[PDB]
Amino acid sequence: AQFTPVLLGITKASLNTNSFISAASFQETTRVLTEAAIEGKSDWLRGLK
DNA sequence: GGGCAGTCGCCGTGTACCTCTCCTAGAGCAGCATGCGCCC
Repeated sequence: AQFTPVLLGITKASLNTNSFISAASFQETTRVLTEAAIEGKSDWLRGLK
């Protein structure tokens, strides 16, 4: 595959985490929960918060 | 066809604690206690 490096930002990088529980409790609860429900995500409870 | 550029709508905006008040809805329908008129 090909790729290109990117520079994200403090709030864009924190909304792309692997756990939907930690992202839902930060900002934009409804959009995050809707996307997680559509994708059928699961959370394995790693890290604080 | 291929757009640039412009516009519109949604998201976000530090932490703990103390005191005073007002409100849980509002209109229809029937029961009741009161005031006043009536017949003896």
